[PDB]
Amino acid sequence: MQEQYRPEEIESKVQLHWDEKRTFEVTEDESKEKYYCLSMLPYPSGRLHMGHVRNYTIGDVIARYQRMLGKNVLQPIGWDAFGLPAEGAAVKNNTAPAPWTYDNIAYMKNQLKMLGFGYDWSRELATCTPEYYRWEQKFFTELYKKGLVYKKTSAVEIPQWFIKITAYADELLNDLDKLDHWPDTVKTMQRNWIGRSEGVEITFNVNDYDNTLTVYTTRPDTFMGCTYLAVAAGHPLAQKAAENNPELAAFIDECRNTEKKGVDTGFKAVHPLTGEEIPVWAANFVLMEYGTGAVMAVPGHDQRDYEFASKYGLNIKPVILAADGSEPDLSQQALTEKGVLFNSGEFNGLDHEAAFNAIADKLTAMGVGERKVNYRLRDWGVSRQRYWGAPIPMVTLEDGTVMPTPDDQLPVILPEDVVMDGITSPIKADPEWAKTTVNGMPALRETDTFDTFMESSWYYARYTCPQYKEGMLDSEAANYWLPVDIYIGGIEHAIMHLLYFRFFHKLMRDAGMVNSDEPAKQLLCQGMVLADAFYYVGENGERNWVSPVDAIVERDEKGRIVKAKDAAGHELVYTGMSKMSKSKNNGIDPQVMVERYGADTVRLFMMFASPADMTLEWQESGVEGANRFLKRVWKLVYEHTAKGDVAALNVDALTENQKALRRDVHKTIAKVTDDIGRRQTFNTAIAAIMELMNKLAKAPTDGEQDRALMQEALLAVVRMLNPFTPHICFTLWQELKGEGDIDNAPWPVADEKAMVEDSTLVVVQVNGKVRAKITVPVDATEEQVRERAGQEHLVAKYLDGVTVRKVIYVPGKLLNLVVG
RNA sequence: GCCCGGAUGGUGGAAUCGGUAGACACAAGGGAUCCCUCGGCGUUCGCGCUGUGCGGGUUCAAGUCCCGCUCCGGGUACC
Ligand SMILES: [Mg+2]
Ligand SMILES: [Mg+2]
Repeated sequence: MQEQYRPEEIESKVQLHWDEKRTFEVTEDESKEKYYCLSMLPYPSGRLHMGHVRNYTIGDVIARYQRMLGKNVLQPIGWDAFGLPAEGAAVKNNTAPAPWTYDNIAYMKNQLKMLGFGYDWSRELATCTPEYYRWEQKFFTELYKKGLVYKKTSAVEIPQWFIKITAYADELLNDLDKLDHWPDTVKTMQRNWIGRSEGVEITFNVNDYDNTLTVYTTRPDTFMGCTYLAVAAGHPLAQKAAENNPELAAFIDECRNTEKKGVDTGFKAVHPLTGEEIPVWAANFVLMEYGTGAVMAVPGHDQRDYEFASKYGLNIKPVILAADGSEPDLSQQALTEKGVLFNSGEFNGLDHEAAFNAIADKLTAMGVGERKVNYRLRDWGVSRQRYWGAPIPMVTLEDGTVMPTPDDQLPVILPEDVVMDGITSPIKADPEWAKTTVNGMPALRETDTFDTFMESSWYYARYTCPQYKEGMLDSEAANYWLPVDIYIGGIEHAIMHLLYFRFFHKLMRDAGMVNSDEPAKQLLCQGMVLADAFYYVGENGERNWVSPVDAIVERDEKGRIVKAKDAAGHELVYTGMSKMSKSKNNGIDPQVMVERYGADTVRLFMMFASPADMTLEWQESGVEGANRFLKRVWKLVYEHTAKGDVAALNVDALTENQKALRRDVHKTIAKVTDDIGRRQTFNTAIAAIMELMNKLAKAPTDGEQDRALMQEALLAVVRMLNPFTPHICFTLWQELKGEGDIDNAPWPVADEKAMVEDSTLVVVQVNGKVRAKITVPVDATEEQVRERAGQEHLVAKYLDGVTVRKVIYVPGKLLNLVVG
């Protein structure tokens, strides 16, 4: 062995072994239990950030641990490669988006390798390649024929392609119930986003108006509180009035260049229950796109109605009682909560549910109302007027009929050799590209490209069979691996990507491509990486943000930054730990850290400093501790193997000291296993390993037996540490002369017999307060425990002239003397 | 507003089952890369008092469980 740990001498050698042996490449093997461990695929922006490194370290820890458990593990990697940032960059550089992207892919890929992430590289995908995106093109045309795709003019205002996600709203909603291993926060977020609403539509007569007006409400129980109606600016009635109302016309237009504003239509509606005439306004807070584009305003009870009403001097009216039985104070604001009705005629004293239903029945029966479900979820807009994305496989024939691009004209290849006049898509500015021909007779092909959410909605499934032509998926491959066992990414994608891929999975199931309802069993959302942030105020009053690496802090009595400076000698203020930014200038580059300390150090810190799902505060000094630890592990292994082979261990003959140490070894194995496998508290896992290593370094290494126990302990630690720091462990495994490559060594299992105790610790309380800890035989009787607790001066002096009233005893744990 | 966390040393945090609080690490500081000290106050060095945001409550026993309070963090809404 070499005396120095030198990651530079070890990491690339091990990495190259992994490529040469294709260690992490896997097939669909039915004799083994599968495990699919998936991290969210990176966008090739140019270089990895600390988010990626934390995300992929977590995945890799799991993937490696699961392999050592004897499972067949898929850990795939890929590139979500279309998108906007390349178009602006092709521009700011000489280049085109494709070559820029491929350059970025190559560079980041080399970074992922230097971190020793054990991916199956034979499954690598880059989504901007025809070999990938042809398949979403083919699937689009299929979805079209299914009745799930349509074209529509709509606001953002332009013609767009939509996929009908609303057709699966109730499945997307109900199936949240099957996802116990998704975090609540994410689930709630998809509920809210779907926004399933049970309500009542209520139609009014209007006075000098030859139609009726319908509103949608979720609170029909408050109907008697309705003092006016609000209609969206795009409402037919508001546009009607606006012909003879110059001021209204102004408003139907000020609602584009975008807190309450409105204009009176002049129209009076007739409330159906009261006969009372009420005013219709156009209001800026009424969505034309949801419900009916109009509301019954109840300002006593909805906050937006309240603010609109008191700003335009409209009647506010209380109709729901206070929580406590009393009439409510509406002087400040709307009273929001459901409660008992008053001020509502025949409906007085009814509570929310009984009232909802009484007032709906009555209105249904007068023929001016009906129950109604609405959804906040709108259909998914998939077209972009952008160049860098998959072309949309649709065609307009010269006669005017739209249809899918024919199967023999697929894939519709987007061309990569282009010049950017960076403001028109090269496939738009040249009028030849659009030109094509179907069945003879000329045709114009679509020029919009896919929303980039389109590639990231199905990649996880394509990883199962990435080289399969003949189909989007190989169903036997896909069904072997799916569903994903753990999916690891940020919580920010909750109602975008996390929703699209569930929807797409069900799309693929319904085309007979997969046989399961949901794509992923567990979602783990890893916290943010934060760094320290500093700034000085310049002569001009402007805040200049200084990188904490450039910061020079000065502690105090006890640690505590009391004053800091940069090299220019500016006075810095410390704002704490915060999200990493360009604004705040506090980004840490993982490449610098990987090259400073080695990857194992960087990984070990990332996994140690904080639980997967809590924020992680980057510290250089914590990183350096992780580095020093690896050196202490290296040293111990070196001093040990320097002495050569060991005799076989003899378990029956060990000292009480030797037995205690061996028991710490196997208890650690048990705790580390539980913490990684079941709890997923990787930081406490690592802490147990360190705790154990501190004890090992202090143990004797001279006798045949001491040395054999060390051999065992080291072989166990090196495996336990391997999912976090594979390069150093792979190496030390060899040095210790373990069987084969560490990547296929079995996860250590704790030996039940080694964990048995001969003695135990019993805490003695006197009236509930500790006064001693005693070591008694493991099987001492209660009487023996009381007698020995008594012999302890530390106890016996809280038993002087005072008498034991009763005693509480938990076998082998606690004796509580109640006194006295 | 709403949902969701959290509060324990100088800092980051542990404590799963109510029963040895503060593991592990950093920051120290100090001593000839490591062994050590390290919650606060006092010490005769064995401990003693005190202590997990503030009020209660249950319990022989609360960081842990229940009821208020006060604070902090991060998401999010004219649906
Ligand atoms: Mg934890
Ligand atoms: Mg406990």
